[PDB]
Amino acid sequence: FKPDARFAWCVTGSGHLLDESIALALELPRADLFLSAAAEEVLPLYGWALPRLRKHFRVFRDNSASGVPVGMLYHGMYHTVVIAPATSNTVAKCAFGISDTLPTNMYAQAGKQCIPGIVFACDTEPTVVWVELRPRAIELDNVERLSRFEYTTLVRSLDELKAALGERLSTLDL
Amino acid sequence: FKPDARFAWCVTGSGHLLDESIALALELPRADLFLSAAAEEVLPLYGWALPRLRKHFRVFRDNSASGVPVGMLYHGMYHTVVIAPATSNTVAKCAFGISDTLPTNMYAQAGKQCIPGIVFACDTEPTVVWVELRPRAIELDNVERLSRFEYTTLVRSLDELKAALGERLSTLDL
Amino acid sequence: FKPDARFAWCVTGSGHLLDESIALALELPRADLFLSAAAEEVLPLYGWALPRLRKHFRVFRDNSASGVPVGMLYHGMYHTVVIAPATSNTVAKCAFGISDTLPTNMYAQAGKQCIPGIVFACDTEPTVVWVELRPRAIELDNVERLSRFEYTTLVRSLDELKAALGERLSTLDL
Amino acid sequence: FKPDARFAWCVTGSGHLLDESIALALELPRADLFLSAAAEEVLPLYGWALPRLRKHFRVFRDNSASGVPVGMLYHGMYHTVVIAPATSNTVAKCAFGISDTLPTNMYAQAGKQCIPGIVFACDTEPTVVWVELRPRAIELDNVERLSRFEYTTLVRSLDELKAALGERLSTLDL
Amino acid sequence: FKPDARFAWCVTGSGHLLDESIALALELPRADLFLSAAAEEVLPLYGWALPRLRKHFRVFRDNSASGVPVGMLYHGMYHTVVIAPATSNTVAKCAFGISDTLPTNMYAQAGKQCIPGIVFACDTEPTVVWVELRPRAIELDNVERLSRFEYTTLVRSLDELKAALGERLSTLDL
Amino acid sequence: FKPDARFAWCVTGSGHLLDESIALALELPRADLFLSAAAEEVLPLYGWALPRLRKHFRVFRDNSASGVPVGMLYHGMYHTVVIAPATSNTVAKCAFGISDTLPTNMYAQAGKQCIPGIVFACDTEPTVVWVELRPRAIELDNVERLSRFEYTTLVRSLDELKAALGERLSTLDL
Repeated sequence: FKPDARFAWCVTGSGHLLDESIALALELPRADLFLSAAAEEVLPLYGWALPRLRKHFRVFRDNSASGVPVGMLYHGMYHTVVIAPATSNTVAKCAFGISDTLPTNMYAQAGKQCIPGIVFACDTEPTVVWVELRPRAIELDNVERLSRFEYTTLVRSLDELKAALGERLSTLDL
Repeated sequence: FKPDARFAWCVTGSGHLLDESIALALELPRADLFLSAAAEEVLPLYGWALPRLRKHFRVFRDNSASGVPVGMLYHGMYHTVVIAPATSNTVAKCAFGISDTLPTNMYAQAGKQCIPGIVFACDTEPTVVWVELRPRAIELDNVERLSRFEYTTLVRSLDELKAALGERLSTLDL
Repeated sequence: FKPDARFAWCVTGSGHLLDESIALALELPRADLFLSAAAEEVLPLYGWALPRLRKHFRVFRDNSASGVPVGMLYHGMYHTVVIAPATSNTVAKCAFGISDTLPTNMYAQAGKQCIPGIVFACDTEPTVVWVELRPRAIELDNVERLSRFEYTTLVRSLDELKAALGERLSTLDL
Repeated sequence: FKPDARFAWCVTGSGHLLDESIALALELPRADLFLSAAAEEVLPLYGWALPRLRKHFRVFRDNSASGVPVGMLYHGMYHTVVIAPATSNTVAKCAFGISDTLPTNMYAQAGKQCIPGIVFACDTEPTVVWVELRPRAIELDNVERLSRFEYTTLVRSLDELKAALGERLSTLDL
Repeated sequence: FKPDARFAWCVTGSGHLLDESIALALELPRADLFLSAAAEEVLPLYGWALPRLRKHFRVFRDNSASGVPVGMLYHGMYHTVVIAPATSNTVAKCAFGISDTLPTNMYAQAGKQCIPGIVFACDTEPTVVWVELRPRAIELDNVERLSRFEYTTLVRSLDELKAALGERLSTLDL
Repeated sequence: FKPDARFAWCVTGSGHLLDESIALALELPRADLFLSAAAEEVLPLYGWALPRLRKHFRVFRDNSASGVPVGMLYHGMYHTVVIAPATSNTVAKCAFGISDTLPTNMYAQAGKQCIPGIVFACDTEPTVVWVELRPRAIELDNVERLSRFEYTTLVRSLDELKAALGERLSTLDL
């Protein structure tokens, strides 16, 4: 990749640990943000409206069915695709090779170019919202499927994400 | 759930037995309607334009990628999610844990909260339209997959739907 | 089918061998074009803007969630559904019975009516763009799945597409 | 069969979807009605007393232990035997080769002459009457047994019946 | 069931332990009698002509092919169906889901409503009449089949019948 | 248990998510703290010296080889034992039935009385400290062993702990 290659950090429509995910992206030396349409609606509700995101990142929005921003992968601008947080919906689509959103398109094209992907499946354990949410067998099956993809690291916690980003930086010597 | 909890009755883009499905929803003491985008285009063609639906129900439309109406599940307003009629497309998405429409989002969030779902797979037998439509192996495989989900009742006829709604009311003492 | 029945030639959001695919469609005596939303954005970038397409074909665009153009299958206007080129995304959706685009809707309704489908999976071998793209295991698994569908011919090259169209014409006596 | 061969439409003692079954028989170009003794008692209770039936059909009644009307099969007057609705009792008797009623006699003699039979097992899913009726394992086992008979099509819904009649007409070119 | 729900006590054409069976029915707080046609001929020969039965019970006779008395099950009048004595013929018909008599019709409709059935198979052991009667393999196979039915208790002696009735009363709190 | 029964919240010598664990314990209506000797040395280094702990909780310290505080379990004062955070060392000792610290003694005596235990194994995923820590096979084997104990819930994240505490409160009606 280019010397100034970046992280392609994709965000999906989950408020769960959304704030902490963006905080992690901020610690990265160079990352651009890639939003699904649902992320664009959800993020403002959790403190990350587009004007705020744009103060800290270049932001690419899902305003093309084709996923026009993905052409930048072909020129070596991104050495890594991250999805954090990754909704069950996005984990599902990734696991089955569906790419009709910007984050799922970024993930599939990265894999076809053997560019590493780190996926933070944020909905894989019982959680409180009080109301208890529990992942169904399909959520667990999809996480297992996607974790078997080549060039893919699936992580299930913030700590584990932080460690995978750290491993990545270490490999790239950044 | 709350004492005045309702049925969340989702409608997808099928005209098949659509009229009879809405007739069943009308017999229910309290139900709100949740439409996919395709349902919104199809329903008028079969006698159920939005103005007519709104005379009988509160109607929620799929005008958010995030599926904003689904937050109402968290407060115990819906004791049951119904999808009737359910297109093969929606049965597929449900079966694989994809939730990028309002009905498939309602179904997945219900399941994560252990709220029962009743799914009327209306395209599972040979039918006439004359032209004969026959479900393919994938339609049959997807129906079998979804019927194995926890908290899910898959029904293949109007009679069977009516019976599942009846079982539900009996459990809730309504 | 009707005596003047046509090919329903669907196009998806791939520039790969797009030009040669349209060239093949032009050689056909009678074919209409059916576009996904992503095809509509991609085609202009490769020399096939809508005004140009409309000089040679009737063109149906994906401007309904329901897929309104598909009703024409019921009246015997199309004796064959073709998808060429077919993105990995469309092959995936076809393979799992998802139909939320015009081409995937055309393919599923055709199959339910036992109308033959020919699918040109254009992303199944290593290719150069220089950058090398390689299909992942999921792309290969999805191609294998879809090739097992009834009434379906999956082809992996232009030559093979041309031969399948030729076999079809021979059967229809055109 | 003769050029003016008909459907032999048998009716058994079920009120379930009885009205809709007779409505389907009315749409047929040429059909005669064959009643069990229990059908003769049940039909009036659901709007189809003999005087009404006789306005629309030739009606044969079960007033012989031998089943005298069945001799008409031998002369090619009936190209198809239909049982709709078919009680669990009749499905049972058919499945085990018992023929001591007019409809079960018509079905067995048809099969021995390789004349196709279409059987509408109307009691195979949970239904409401409110009271819920659920088919027992024996009802389900008997439906599975009878569906394996040569020259037999077992259908489990009105839609499916309509489609089987349609397939039949198409074969006969009617 | 209703507070004043009764036993539906069915009688078949067996003189074997017939007297003792009626004696048991008399001990029950509330039971109605349901006769097969053969019971109606046999009972007088063993001391229980209709006038005598009618002094002690409401008596329903098999004077409809449809089995008109069975509609009373739908309104919760009977909390239990009993067949005592049950001929091998009735055990056979029950075991195979045939219902062309009033007792076999009562038993099948009860089961479809999940109303418990108690069946006294009175011909399952060697007995004297002197002449020795021995049940054949088919009688034993049919008893084994019927005993596996849901909601069914098969008993092979008076003592065992008395105990099953006692268990039933205990459950109902009568 | 007594009406005013409490949580027995045990703390071990881990600074990892220690702060957040104590924050969770603070949200509980009634909980006492039980410290290992290593917790007593570690806690001050992460902001929770004994004087601070004692402002918010009754605190029991590991100042007996016998584990004298554990006698309070016998009188129904604690309805639940929690270990959070639980070091790999404590998970190991628990998994093998060793109880030579106050938290491992509390956990074993609880289990012998069928009092539920919730164990937060805080060292089960790759984490950063930068230095990466990765659990060895023995840590993973021990977590699997302990999760199979009767009356035990093993959780691997804060979210999951919060949910298990919530499930517990719901059961106890607190």
